Amino acid sequence: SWLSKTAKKLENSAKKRISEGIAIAIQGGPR
Repeated sequence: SWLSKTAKKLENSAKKRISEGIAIAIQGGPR
């Protein structure tokens, strides 16, 4: 969707959260 085509770039920023969500976890940075 031309509407989701501009929002896709907004969700594309979440891809960093999924990649980190497993990374950080894999690092056990926190508790």
